[PDB]
Amino acid sequence: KPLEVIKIEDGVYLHTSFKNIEGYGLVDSNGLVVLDNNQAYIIDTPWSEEDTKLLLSWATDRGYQVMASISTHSHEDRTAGIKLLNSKSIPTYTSELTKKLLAREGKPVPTHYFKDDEFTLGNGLIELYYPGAGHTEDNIVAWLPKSKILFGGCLVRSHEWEGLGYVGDASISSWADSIKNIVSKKYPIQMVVPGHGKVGSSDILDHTIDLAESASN
Repeated sequence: KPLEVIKIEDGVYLHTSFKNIEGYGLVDSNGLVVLDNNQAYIIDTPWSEEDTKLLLSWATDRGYQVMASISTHSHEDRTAGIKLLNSKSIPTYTSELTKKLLAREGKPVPTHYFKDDEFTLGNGLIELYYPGAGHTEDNIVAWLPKSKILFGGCLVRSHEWEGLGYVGDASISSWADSIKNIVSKKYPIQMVVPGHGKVGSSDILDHTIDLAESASN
């Protein structure tokens, strides 16, 4: 079941890839493509090399030049495409921590990484922030100031979920404070895109804090 790419605001597309788990069924994973004229930036690669190449043809068939990708945590749902993008001399970015985790697990690493808790791509198009551990030790978020989209990735949970889900790599203790760190940025959020499931509003944030503060005890 192939990549889907759908418009969700001007110059912002939601890309969704799928995995068929034999005995369970189909799960999905979300990234974004962000356009600035004919320059494209990918937030999270698709979940396979094959879906990443489709995403690459989606962009190049439209006359876009993919300038970069940024992966929001070290796991394969967000990094499967890094080797392929590296093979094509499109710059790949992660936090320094995400880069070091990939290296430790023997995985291809990005060609670029940022050291602070804050980083920007596309001359202000994408603002990246490390709010603290949550779903994973290294999860970051992306704020899109024009469209007022917050890409929360796996650090936020859609309303389809009455539970935080997998927590093996989680800091359950710290996951609520990391969200409150995002709230303190005081972003004018109109939409929140989760790593899995449906797009919602800023409400997705309080909703995740609750699944979190709940699980704390």
